[PDB]
Amino acid sequence: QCVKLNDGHFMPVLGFGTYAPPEVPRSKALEVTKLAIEAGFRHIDSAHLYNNEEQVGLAIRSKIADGSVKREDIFYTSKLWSTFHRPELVRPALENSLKKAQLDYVDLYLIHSPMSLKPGEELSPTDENGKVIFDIVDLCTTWEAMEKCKDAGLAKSIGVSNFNRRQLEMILNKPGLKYKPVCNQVECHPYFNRSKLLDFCKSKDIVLVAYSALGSQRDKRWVDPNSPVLLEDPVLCALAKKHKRTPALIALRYQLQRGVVVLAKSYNEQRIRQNVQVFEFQLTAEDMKAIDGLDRNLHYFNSDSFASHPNYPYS
Ligand SMILES: NC(=O)c1ccc[n+]([C@@H]2O[C@H](COP(=O)([O-])OP(=O)(O)OC[C@H]3O[C@@H](n4cnc5c(N)ncnc54)[C@H](OP(=O)(O)O)[C@@H]3O)[C@@H](O)[C@H]2O)c1
Ligand SMILES: O=C(O)c1cccc(Nc2ccc(C(F)(F)F)cc2)c1
Repeated sequence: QCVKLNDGHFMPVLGFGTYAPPEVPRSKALEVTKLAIEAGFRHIDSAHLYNNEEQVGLAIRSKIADGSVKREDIFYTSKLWSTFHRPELVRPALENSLKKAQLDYVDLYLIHSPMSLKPGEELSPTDENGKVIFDIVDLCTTWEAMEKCKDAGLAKSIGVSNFNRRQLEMILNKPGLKYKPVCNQVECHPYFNRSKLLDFCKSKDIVLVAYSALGSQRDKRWVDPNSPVLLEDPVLCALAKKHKRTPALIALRYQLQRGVVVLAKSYNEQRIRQNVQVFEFQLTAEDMKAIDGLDRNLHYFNSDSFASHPNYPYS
């Protein structure tokens, strides 16, 4: 149940999303990651921004220890945050992630966002007016530092996240390119199916990875309350009675049947165990056709703050 990445490695088409708001106890990330694995999840998705790589990496040591899994069975992903885009900060940032999670290597290291921010440790640099500070960085140099990380062995694979077609091409069409990005993790759901972006990636043998596939966690910090609730859509709810599953299962299945590796975030035991049931049924071609027409180019992560960035993925 994996896809072959363009570098020879295999990615499990079902990933577990480990992000949770700060007000949530960090101990939960540890617990739920154990649950997730016990449920069947082998693909695990993290980042330095999440502030949970210590607990996630811990939960993996636990499952390898008790004999539930070996390291070669677990697909672990981390992300270089926007404040470490400068070439000299890439590897040290990676090693930092590797340390917290106490791992030798990460199966996948991505560029979290193309929107570079002020170099430093603070993850949200703000001027004296409380405005987020940007930084100008040639993302092609950042990718070079990522390629050195794959050769250095610290990362089995490298890809991008929140990259639009343009920025993506800047990589592919970059001189002396050693490794194409294996994938591009972006927001993707029936209200925002990235039909066109997905098409482009496939021609380049790159894998679109979908986040917010279940409508997002709807944080009050980026998500507008007046936006539609994905898992309450008439078409999805109706198809759910048809196949006698759940709207979340329909959303996830939708992604699988069209060549998209999809992430599912859940800190609830029974909703984690339910999410793996995505492999137990299949929507019809007409169902796929019906869902394909749910797109309203609606991305839940809506910060007009970043819109002012020259690398703002959307335009
Ligand atoms: N690259 C990026 O910029 C980026 C941005 C956002 C997210 N991501 C990644 O994508 C992962 C998931 O995306 P997401 O953060 O928006 O979470 P999500 O996949 O969109 O799902 C969000 C909500 O869905 C609920 N849910 C999950 N399974 C369900 C089920 N079977 N039935 C009903 N409800 C269910 C969860 O509630 P409960 O938890 O209470 O079950 C969760 O709060 C994240 O963990 C993160 O790793 C990446
Ligand atoms: O990964 C998480 O779970 C996560 C959680 C909180 C915030 C972000 N930040 C973010 C930054 C830029 C973009 C984008 F896409 F606009 F560039 C989208 C999200 C990601």
